[PDB]
Amino acid sequence: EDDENEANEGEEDDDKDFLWPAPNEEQVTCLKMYFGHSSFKPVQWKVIHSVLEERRDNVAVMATGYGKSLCFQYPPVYVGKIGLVISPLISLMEDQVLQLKMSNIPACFLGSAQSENVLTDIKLGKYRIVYVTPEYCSGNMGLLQQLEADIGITLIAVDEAHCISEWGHDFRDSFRKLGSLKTALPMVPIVALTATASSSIREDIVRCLNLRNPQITCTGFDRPNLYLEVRRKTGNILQDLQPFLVKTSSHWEFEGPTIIYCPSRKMTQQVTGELRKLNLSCGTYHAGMSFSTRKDIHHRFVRDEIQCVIATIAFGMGINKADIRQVIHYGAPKDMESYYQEIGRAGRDGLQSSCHVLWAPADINLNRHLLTEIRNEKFRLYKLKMMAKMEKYLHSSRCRRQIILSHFEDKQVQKASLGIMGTEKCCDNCRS
Ligand SMILES: C[C@H]1CC2(CCN(C(=O)c3ncccc3O)CC2)c2c1n(CC(=O)Nc1ccc(C(F)(F)F)cc1Cl)c1nc(N3CCOCC3)nn1c2=O
Ligand SMILES: [Zn+2]
Repeated sequence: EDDENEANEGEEDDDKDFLWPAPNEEQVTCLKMYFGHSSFKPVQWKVIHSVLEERRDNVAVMATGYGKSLCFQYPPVYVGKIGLVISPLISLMEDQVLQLKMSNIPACFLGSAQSENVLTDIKLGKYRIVYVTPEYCSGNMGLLQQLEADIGITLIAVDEAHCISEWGHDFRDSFRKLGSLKTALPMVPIVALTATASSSIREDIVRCLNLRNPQITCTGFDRPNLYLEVRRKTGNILQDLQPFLVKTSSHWEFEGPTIIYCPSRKMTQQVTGELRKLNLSCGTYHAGMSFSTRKDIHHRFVRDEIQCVIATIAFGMGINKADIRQVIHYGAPKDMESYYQEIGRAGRDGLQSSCHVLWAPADINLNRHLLTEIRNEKFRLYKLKMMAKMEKYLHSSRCRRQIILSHFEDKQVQKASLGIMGTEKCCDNCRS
């Protein structure tokens, strides 16, 4: 019988079309053969590609185990070398080793009692994936150095990585000496995994594991407190933003802390100018500004001395602010990936927030003419596909939450979202 009906008339859209660079044919064959999947989710590819091609440290926040294991199991299987998984979760490690064996991936649990059986075979390069406790790993840095020299370690995964922080709710003394991994193995990337989206605990993990410029990702969350809306521009900045404003004592303000993302530096200045006329507490943020001025706006926003930052998408990576009540995209966003990163900064305190896109078909990020100028065929086609996916989202009458979760998240996240989805607080299209 037919197992899916994903194909639609008027589209040749695979999940691979929205990955940069594209997975090659052997990478797809490997994924199918050893993991029984046809495609990578964007976050899975971000982690896998950063490990394989850049040897980059990662902190991967993953709310659940749905789609998690692929990020650290796939790279060593693809290159045919060795990946180490450090975890205190014995039963889960046993379950994953058996699943790998049943997929014809040579994997084992290494510990003191298991060493007589597996250690010689690990040293000779017969295992793709080795699971160890932090206690065992801490007394065997010599072994890891030999495996790096003789085989080459694709990555070290540290699961329950929040256990390294004495400031968290689940501290393990066993994790303390994992700080030595980067000293013993400076060229081996670490993928630190945790379920906690706490910026405080992320900083502790990066410090304690000595991670260098780690790629930070955060997935598996439904974010029921984010309301999504897409609305047409009206041809006038004050006309467009007036609906978001309330008059208080001869000055106007937003409901709460607000970020307005604009495509151009020019537009950030234009929008700031119109809000300044209303004596609204706001500041401009773009790369054309000085280091001190940018640093000042950051601190002032964090201290609630300004209510609104009008910014390019240069603003956001350095802000851990939990009470962002409103994100406005003033102009179509660059693509769905950037849009996802930007709306994800809203309502991290878990209270009701709104994310509005104000767009016109004439917006710079819907202009195909700028993309036709791209002479690299592969990059041109990717940029056109990303613009088309963004345009399809903006134009849609379907649930905005369903579109975003379908693209970025494991299907399990959609099952958790069925409560918020279709209600008055989900999105503009669910309210109608
Ligand atoms: C988007 C990612 C990336 C980011 C962290 C990385 N980042 C940086 O700037 C950054 N980079 C480097 C260093 C430090 C940094 O801050 C951008 C923001 C982040 C994400 N998420 C996930 C998410 O929101 N998914 C999500 C789910 C549903 C919906 C929808 F459709 F229903 F509306 C939309 C989206 Cl986008 C996330 N989720 C929670 N929460 C989960 C629930 O508890 C509260 C925190 N926080 N959070 C995040 O911070
Ligand atoms: Zn909806």
